[PDB]
Amino acid sequence: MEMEKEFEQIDKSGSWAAIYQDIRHEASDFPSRVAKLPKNKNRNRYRDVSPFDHSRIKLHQEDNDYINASLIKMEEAQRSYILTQGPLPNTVGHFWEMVWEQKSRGVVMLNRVMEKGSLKCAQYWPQKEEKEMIFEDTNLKLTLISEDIKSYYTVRQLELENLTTQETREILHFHYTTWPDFGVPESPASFLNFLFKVRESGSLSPEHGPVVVHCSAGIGRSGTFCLADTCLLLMDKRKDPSSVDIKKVLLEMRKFRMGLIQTADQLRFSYLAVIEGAKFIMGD
Ligand SMILES: O=C1N[C@@H](c2c(F)cccc2Cl)Nc2ccccc21
Repeated sequence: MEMEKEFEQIDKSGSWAAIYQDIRHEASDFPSRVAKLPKNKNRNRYRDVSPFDHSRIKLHQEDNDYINASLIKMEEAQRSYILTQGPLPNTVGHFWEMVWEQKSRGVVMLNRVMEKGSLKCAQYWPQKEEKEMIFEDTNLKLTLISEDIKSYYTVRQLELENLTTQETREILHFHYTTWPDFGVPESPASFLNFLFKVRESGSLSPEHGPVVVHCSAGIGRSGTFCLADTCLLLMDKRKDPSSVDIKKVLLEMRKFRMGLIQTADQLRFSYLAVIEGAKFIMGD
């Protein structure tokens, strides 16, 4: 069923809450035993948001290999994403260790450091060229190379140096700065513009490690970003683009990380973004 018609049918009936609860009811449930070990309590921002054991990212160290991060592998679309929480004061070094070890080229940030008057994630990147950051626990150095501030997002070049080997790599940080404190954007135009800027950069492409995506918990806005990208790629690839079922793609992604898409308004926004983005993907 063409999703645009399914959309108007749910909207006229006002059943968004009922569709969303059906997804929550059918979603996968797998064990998260490593996340719940007592040694890991200060590595988790939220007690109710954990990575599944089968899909968690492992840090390459013998001490403690744990980070709140999951590998989402979309077999038919041929895309991989790492979804993670906003780093904590004691996990900023783990975060950049993961970026290094997984060979990522991009970090996608969908939140502000402060929202609703509270801290949603650590200030984990340098704000001035001449004041670099050193992470002594993981032996990494991070330098701001340049910034490009626009109305809806900012792009920057970070130089990450492995202090052990003196190798360096250029990481691109894509920061969406205008998602509202409450609800979802009224139009998906600026969110789709942002997604096409990440794509055009090569960060989502198979010659690199998976893109690292985060918000505060790494499930809501983060969920929206990877669902919209995967749905538009499947509409490009298949003979019948109207076969793409957004609810079935979301349940496949929820086999790899719990809770992706946190509200009925985020589900509706995801439909809107895919419907509007398809009017480029189908030749315009
Ligand atoms: O939009 C982009 N801007 C640049 C950029 C910066 F990130 C920071 C400062 C100046 C510039 Cl010029 N970097 C990019 C890399 C790949 C794709 C897109 C972009």
